[PDB]
Amino acid sequence: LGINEISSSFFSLLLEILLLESQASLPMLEERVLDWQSSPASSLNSWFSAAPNWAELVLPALQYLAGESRSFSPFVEFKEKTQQWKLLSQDNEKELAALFQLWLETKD
Amino acid sequence: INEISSSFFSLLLEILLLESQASLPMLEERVLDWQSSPASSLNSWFSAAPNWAELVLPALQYLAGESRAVPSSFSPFVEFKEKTQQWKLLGDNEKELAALFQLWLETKD
Ligand code: NA
Repeated sequence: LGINEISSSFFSLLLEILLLESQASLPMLEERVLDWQSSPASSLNSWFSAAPNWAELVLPALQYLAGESRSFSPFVEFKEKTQQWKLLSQDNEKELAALFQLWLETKD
Repeated sequence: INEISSSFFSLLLEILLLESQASLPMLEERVLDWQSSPASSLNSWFSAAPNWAELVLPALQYLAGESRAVPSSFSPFVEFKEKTQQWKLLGDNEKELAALFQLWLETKD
């Protein structure tokens, strides 16, 4: 997320961090999101107001993106042996945006 | 990493930050290639105009202070040097730029 802090959805934001890291732990993704949400410009994201604390939603977003919610195709996987999240965003943003809204409607 | 920016104004200033200096046709070619990317239409403000590259000059002239629809405490974000024909930034303004962008949208026509 170099240019700026603006992404099409929370889901695309996560997958954009993962494309750059290639692999990443949960604690690292959490810290990246926390730093990201503290930046004044991030509230310019149209979906930023959909939750009060985005860092805390990193795990449940990843699990949904992994297909652990309940034919969807997984965007990420977690490997227990390495404790790393991996990609399995570009051109999928429209789908991710739709899936994000669905998750927001269905999660709580 | 994606073609998403908070406003057309922030998109223009981000292209200037990298580049550091740029000509009008350079900026116009960059915006043309941007708007032709699929990802670009994801910008919430993309549809506020049908052709963004054709608005690069008036946008820059707005951000340069060459337009009267600006607040009293308006400090210009860019300048154009005629001797060089290059646009440059003037040395965390995104929220202000978003608001200024809407001001421009509302007042330009
Ligand atoms: Na962006």
